[PDB]
Amino acid sequence: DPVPTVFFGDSYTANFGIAPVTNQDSERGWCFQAKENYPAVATRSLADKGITLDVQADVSCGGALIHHFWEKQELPFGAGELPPQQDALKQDTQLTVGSLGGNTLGFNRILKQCSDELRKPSLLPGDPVDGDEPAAKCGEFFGTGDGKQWLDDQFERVGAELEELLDRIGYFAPDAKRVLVGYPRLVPEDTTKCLTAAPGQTQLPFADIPQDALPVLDQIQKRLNDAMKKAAADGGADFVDLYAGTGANTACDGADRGIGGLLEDSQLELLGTKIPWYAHPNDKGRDIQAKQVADKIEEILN
Repeated sequence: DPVPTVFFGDSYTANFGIAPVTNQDSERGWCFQAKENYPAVATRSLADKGITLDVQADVSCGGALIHHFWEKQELPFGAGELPPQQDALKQDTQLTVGSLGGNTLGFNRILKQCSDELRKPSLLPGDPVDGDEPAAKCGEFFGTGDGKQWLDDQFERVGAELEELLDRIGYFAPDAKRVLVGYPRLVPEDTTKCLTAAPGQTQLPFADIPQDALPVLDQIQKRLNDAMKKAAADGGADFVDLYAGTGANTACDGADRGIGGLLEDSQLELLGTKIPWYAHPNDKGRDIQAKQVADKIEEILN
């Protein structure tokens, strides 16, 4: 029995950094949606356990904010405007899975704030929150400064928009089981580990980000995780808590790492260049994602 499914989301579903990309040569090339993202791999796995997903659309795309679910996404450099992701839903859609949220909080703006290196031209969307405040001071800015209230404002828009995401799904695909996928843990409980470069790497997991800012960044990820859990519980959705189980598969777990480093090379080649991971899941991280999601779908379909 086919289970009509829609995959949606941001760079953590599109799996920015994994190549080859789908639609290489068309407008959606700028989505940086790998051919083998967690949705692709989860369908495979499930198929050989006998769960047959009839995938109707996989509209995840890098840089998607929560409201891109209901608004047009503008791709970089004039590629175009993509239709709202909600448009992929059908009345007969029975399963919807994706990760939306990090870009509404502006986890990218928090990384760029904490790093001068990230403040120079890159393929990571966003602007520092306080661009005059200095990179090196970022763990103060967010903990005691202006950043600290900025965060409570971002977190309030997040809570409101996730509820709205969940209600629009409910509205267009009334029979759909909703699966909100969480983000993998970026920084480990023991930050000392980030002080080493990963076997074979020359740059540190988080480049120039002050070591002191490292535990704040995790605090903020935890938070976003609790916001996503809540939103799902209150909205009738299921949640895949990737954060709780990637505690030893962070960006700082050397060779067991499931997050490529900030400046580490991804598999993405633009002219004759590798594009950095920018802290997105790597191959290992993508298999965890796949495994955990496939796990959860299986559970829910039984």
